[PDB]
Amino acid sequence: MGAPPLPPYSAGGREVTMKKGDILTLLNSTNKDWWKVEVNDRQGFVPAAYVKKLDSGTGKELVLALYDYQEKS
Repeated sequence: MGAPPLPPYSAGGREVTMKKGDILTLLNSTNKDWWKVEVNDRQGFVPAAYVKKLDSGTGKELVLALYDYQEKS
């Protein structure tokens, strides 16, 4: 809890629910605000500002969520 404000623009499509401490499979990071990952067998784009890559020394490209977020339109 206690995450920053969302960006002005938006990717434009379907997203994926993320929870604080969840490991989402990084797919695309072309954007510095929206990162496309896969969680709960679902692919979508989430705000990187809410999550944070996890590379302590494993090699695999995985990112951990910092703040809980849920799709809302």
